[PDB]
Amino acid sequence: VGLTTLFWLGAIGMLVGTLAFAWAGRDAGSGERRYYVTLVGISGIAAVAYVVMALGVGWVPVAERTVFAPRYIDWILTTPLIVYFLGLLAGLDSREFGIVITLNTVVMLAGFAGAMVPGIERYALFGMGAVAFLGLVYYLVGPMTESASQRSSGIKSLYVRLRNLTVILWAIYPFIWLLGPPGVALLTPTVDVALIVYLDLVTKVGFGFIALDAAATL
Ligand SMILES: *C\C=C(C)/C=C/C=C(C)/C=C/C1=C(C)CCCC1(C)C
Ligand SMILES: [Cl-]
Repeated sequence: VGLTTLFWLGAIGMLVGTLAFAWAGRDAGSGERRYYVTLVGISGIAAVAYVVMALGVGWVPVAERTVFAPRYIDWILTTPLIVYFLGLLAGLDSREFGIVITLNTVVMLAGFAGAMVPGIERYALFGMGAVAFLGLVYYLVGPMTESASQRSSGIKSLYVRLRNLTVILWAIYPFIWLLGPPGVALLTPTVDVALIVYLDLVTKVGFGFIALDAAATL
């Protein structure tokens, strides 16, 4: 198994998700459509990013390592969509959406910049993102959860189900970044990539399938 192969698997998984979310969003009421559209964009962007990486593009040499730029472009665009999805589910008002979306962006921009910096100062960027991520988790389990408590029993359950999925799995990315090439480079690129592809598919497509499951029921 090689990087190219892992990237293709990522692209295929994202493509299957995209097609299923677009298809499932065939009917979609005049207000429940925004959810499906977010799911299609999320997995859609990731698919492209992966095909691009698969086609060997965006492999940027930094110091003595490689940085998959497409991966970060993907995250910078898709993570805010996920937050937006949870915000819609939790029923947030513009103000709260703003705070969570900016914290998210700080996390992603910081991780991207840190990866691109060859020197040791890069850990200072990683720290920024990590700190911003804590604030994000705070809003997900506190203020956003409280807000979701105002929605019906089932919507509240879906929100909690997706919230846990997101919080637990997102908390793992930083550890892989730190042990992978960007950090101490303990884990090899292939191992780093294999792990991240699994994580990307679950936090994106699995996340979408759990949502579809809930929708069907209700
Ligand atoms: C494609 C889907 C997802 C959910 C991608 C998520 C990426 C992260 C949660 C990345 C997080 C980072 C953190 C929390 C700390 C600083 C360094 C990272 C950018 C790797
Ligand atoms: Cl990388």
